[PDB]
Amino acid sequence: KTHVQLSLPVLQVRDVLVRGFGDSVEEVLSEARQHLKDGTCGLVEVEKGVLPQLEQPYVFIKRSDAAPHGHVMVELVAELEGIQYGRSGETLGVLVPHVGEIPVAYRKVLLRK
Repeated sequence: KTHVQLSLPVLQVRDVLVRGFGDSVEEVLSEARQHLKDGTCGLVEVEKGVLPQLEQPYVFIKRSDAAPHGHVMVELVAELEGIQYGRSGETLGVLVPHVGEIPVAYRKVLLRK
């Protein structure tokens, strides 16, 4: 399947134990896709002061379309030193490894895989 229905645990930035996926744009996109498939991926909603508390490169989920079965269609865009790799819509948040942090909510997405 080109798309997969996922329910992503929304984490508070100060709870996050592993604050990024790795050290290159290609590694963070790779690791993000692997964690999404393995159900070990969390989502941090972007506000003032969030991104400086997380590690670059960043992996964003961005709205790719205007929502099957409640699930917003999203794709991955990485960012390193103000340059993005990918072009997509509005940010739904930044992806991080999930290692058992208690979420505040769940975000239903349809991920272009």
